[PDB]
Amino acid sequence: SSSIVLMAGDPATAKAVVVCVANAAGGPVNFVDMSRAMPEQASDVAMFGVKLPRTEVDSDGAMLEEVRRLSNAVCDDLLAATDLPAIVFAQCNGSALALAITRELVRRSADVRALCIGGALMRTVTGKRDTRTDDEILAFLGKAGSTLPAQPDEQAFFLHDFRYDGWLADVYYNHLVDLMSRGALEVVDIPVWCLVGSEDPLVPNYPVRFQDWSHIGRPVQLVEYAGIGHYLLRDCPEAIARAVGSVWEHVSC
Ligand code: NA
Repeated sequence: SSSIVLMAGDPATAKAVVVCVANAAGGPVNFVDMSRAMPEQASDVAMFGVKLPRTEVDSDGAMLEEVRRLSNAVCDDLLAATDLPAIVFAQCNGSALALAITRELVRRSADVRALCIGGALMRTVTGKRDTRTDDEILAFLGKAGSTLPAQPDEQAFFLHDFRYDGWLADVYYNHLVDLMSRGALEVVDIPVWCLVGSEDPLVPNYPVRFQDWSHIGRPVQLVEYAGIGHYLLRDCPEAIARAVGSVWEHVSC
């Protein structure tokens, strides 16, 4: 019934915690390999994965309400589990919920010290809804290098969850763009790391656009993973665990 799951370390002995939001259509399972690397690459950091219930909602307003509910539930469970300094991690579309979680942690005066986002850039314009067909999505994801299920059952579940996560992230970022249009989005004094595979085709012009994360927090740091595409949790999970360890090192004081 908890919104989070302990995947590595032990909060009774750790020096910090990282709470992790999965890529589109993903969940804690997508972090298994990364978690297995944490004791070696990030010894002092315990790791929680966020469960994505994909609560049914009937409007953009209800989706935003759901983002708030889910982020609040994650903060509830995290702070109930640990007082340790916290790093928030997200891959790709999970960035939306990660931002919400980070902002709520800041609102609660929790000891949140960094935001680390893989394979995503800040959105500064109202987005476009996804009207592609299922075959169009699968062709696009295949070209981008995604892993895709072969069983039609798994394909249907994947496409449902992918469409849901894209809707959630579009609604949340559109909300942030609205706030920014009124000067109502406060930058938080939380450093931001943007981790990008140099061959990632979904973050165009990231060497310049990564700095847009400064609408969220500051300072902003870019780290490039040469030879890697968009799927950092699949193709260099040890490197991302190490990235979390490095963040902790940077914010440990
Ligand atoms: Na990935």
